[PDB]
Amino acid sequence: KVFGRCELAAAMKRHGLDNYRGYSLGNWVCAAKFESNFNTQATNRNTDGSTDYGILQINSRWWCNDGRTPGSRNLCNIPCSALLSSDITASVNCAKKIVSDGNGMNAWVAWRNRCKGTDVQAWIRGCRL
Ligand SMILES: [Cl-]
Ligand SMILES: [Cl-]
Ligand SMILES: [Cl-]
Ligand code: NA
Ligand code: NA
Repeated sequence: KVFGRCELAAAMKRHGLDNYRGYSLGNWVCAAKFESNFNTQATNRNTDGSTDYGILQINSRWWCNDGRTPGSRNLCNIPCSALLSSDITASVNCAKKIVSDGNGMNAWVAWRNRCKGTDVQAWIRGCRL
C-alpha cells in the first residue's frame, strides 16, 4: 500500500507512535517518507546482503527473518514479509523495539539525514488527527 501522508500519520498515531520514546509523530512520518516513500512494499538490499523492508525499512540483519541473511538476528521475531503488509502494525511494533534500543531514531539513516533537526511537524500539518 502507498499511504497518503495524513493517512499514515493517523495510522501511526492510532498505533501509539506519537511521542513514543519522545519522538513526535512528524518524526515518524518524515522517516517513513524518506525511507519508503510511504510504500509498505518497499524493499532495498544492503551491501552486507541484508535487506530493508517496509514503510520503515527495517533491516533483516537484526530485526526480522528473511531466510537469506546468514548470521542475522530476528529481534522483532517476525518474518520480514510481515513488514510489507498494508497493515502497519508489525512495522510499528518492530519500530518501537528499534527506537527503544538506545539509539533512538538514529537507527533510520534517512531520519538522521533528512528529518532530524528539521521542522518535522510540517509532516502532519493539515492532517485531521
Ligand atoms: Cl510532529
Ligand atoms: Cl536469515
Ligand atoms: Cl532518543
Ligand atoms: Na536479505
Ligand atoms: Na517497515
